[PDB]
Amino acid sequence: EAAALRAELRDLELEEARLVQELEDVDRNLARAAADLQAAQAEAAELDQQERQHYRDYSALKRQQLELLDQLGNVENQLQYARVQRDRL
Amino acid sequence: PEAAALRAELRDLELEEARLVQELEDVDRNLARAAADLQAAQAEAAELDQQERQHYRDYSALKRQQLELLDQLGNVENQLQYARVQRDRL
Repeated sequence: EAAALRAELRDLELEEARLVQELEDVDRNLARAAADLQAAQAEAAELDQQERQHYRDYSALKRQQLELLDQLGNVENQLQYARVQRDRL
Repeated sequence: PEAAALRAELRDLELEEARLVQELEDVDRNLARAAADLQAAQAEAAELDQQERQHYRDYSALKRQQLELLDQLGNVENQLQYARVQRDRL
């Protein structure tokens, strides 16, 4: 009568076998989710790169534009001086 | 008189200023275009961030689930270990 212990062992052993099985399902499900995340992450790095390229292009072009505004400001100065002198006549 | 040299310096300056205006027009077009390219890539990334977080949620949920199931399995293992001792004692 001390082998109800046997039945207890059987029950526990199947409970474990059932968990193991479920764990197998969650594992291959976890693999599929991690691959989808990994892919999106890579896509995100890529986008970061495109963004950087467009921003750096803008910064560069901005540099050009500030210089050109300096040059233009100077020509405007010389235009102002020459037209004052001209009017002096 | 001197006013011939002036009318000429004015012609030259008006010519240079004009040219720079052109250069500036070109630079500003490429600028507005680059900013727009940027805005588009930032919108595309935003959409991508949304998807990325959804996949992260799914992955987290699976992960939580797996630790859940491993815990349970460890609780059953605690039981099986006890019965195995009580059993081996006979």
